[PDB]
Amino acid sequence: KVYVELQELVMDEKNQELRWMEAARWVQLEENLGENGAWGRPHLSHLTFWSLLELRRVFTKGTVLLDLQETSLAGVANQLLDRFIFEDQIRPQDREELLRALLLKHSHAGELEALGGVKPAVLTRSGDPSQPPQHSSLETQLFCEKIPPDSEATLVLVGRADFLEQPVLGFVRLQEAAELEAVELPVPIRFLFVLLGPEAPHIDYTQLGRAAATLMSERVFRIDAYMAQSRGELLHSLEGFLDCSLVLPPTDAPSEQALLSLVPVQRELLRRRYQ
Amino acid sequence: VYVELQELVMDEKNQELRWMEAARWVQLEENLGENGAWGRPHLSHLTFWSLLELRRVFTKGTVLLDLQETSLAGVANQLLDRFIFEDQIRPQDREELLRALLLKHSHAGELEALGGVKPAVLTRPSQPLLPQHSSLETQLFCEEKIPPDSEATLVLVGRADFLEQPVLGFVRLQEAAELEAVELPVPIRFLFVLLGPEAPHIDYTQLGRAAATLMSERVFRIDAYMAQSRGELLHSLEGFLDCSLVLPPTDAPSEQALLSLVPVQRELLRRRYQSS
Repeated sequence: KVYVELQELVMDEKNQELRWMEAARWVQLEENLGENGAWGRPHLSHLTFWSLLELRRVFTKGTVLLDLQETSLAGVANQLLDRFIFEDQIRPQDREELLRALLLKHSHAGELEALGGVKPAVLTRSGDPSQPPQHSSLETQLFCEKIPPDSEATLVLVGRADFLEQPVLGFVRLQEAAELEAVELPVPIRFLFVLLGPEAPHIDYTQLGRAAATLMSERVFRIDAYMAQSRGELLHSLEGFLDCSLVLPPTDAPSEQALLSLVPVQRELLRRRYQ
Repeated sequence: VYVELQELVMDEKNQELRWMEAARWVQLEENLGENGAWGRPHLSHLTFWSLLELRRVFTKGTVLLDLQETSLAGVANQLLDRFIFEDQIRPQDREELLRALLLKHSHAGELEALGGVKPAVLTRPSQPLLPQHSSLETQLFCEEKIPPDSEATLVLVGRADFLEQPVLGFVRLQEAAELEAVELPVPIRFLFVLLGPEAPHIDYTQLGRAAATLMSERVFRIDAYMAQSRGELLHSLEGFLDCSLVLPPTDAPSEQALLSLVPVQRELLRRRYQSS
């Protein structure tokens, strides 16, 4: 009952340009964008164990900007990068190339079949492509091959950069919701998630993005994200989300049975609601 | 195979600390009801925190492979010595931990001959100062024959407030051996020992359940027979985690929604079967 959009830092095949490309979206359910521009089928958001483990880790020393007075992505990006520098998340020498990347064009599904299309990219110099973990995403293989007014949006940006010493998370709640060039839907953006980092074990940045987006699509954390006045309160809410997360280990069982075994366990997990 | 989870508890009649059966695995999980019947068999679901903590303690776990012992007393002495060797516990902690590991091991049949059993902590007994209880599995599911071998895994979980950190001990015996801990005439091959103090996000019962569920999973069991280092056990655990599905809290639980996850569950299981 809100809108979340995940975009990934990529290179197209026609022009070899770096750009942000829509990869998945959330309203009631999750939809994933197929290789050639078509939306896969809606599905419940399942998460990998590693993505929640890493999300919690980067959130713990996350850079948070609450009630930020900006109305442009450029304004937000300048503020976020300054706060990243202030908290020793990135080095001042990294600022100009990250700013460049954050101000790259944001493309969408409609533009994908008019591109080559899109391939995974990594930042190295300024700002040229590299791609040095799972060539086709699980959601893409399996699912490819409702929004009223206000109705505010969450934009999740995920990008790889090898010159960064560590993966960083920026979380932004804008003072006033604002339409940005980044999102095509005329839906004002309230939240921004920025996840940047180098290649590392058990860090799939697409899945890290899916976890952040799924988190913002869940009603109780989203509410807490509106009320939060510190990083500490965001983390406490993330811990409640995890408190009420259920893990299904690999089990040799009838698939529809196994998944339906999760209902009375889950139903008991959710009260007094999550937390 | 057979996996049995036992918890360190105190009874109400004699007030002695003892090990009490809490759950068992024969491909599926059964949990021991308040007194003193087994609940219905069910697929093992796990809490996120229990796996996060299991991985953490396994990563620096104390491992004894092809351990030439055939008694619980023998294993416990070797394990505690190796716990100390790896700075997991302090030598001053050794004697009360040894005392506890050799306490009586009770089973389903004797539980109603006690007053009632509550979780206990080793000191120097006290009750958990942090807010835990009462297990989800007992509430939901509480309201045994395999030949030839069929070797058993015994999982022991205990709280001790003087330990500075939670520890995991993993033991594979050289030769399968009938002991004293487990009631079923089934030879024990593997031992899991999980000991530690109270900590946020550590439910030791759930940690025990995660260890047992992992031992009930066929690919890890194979890797556990072949492993020649901790590293090989960990590689199997990471694969187990790679193929785990996490179901987050949803405001609108829908069974139609869960069935969208069917090819995910199956594909995750497919990936697990392709690994070594």
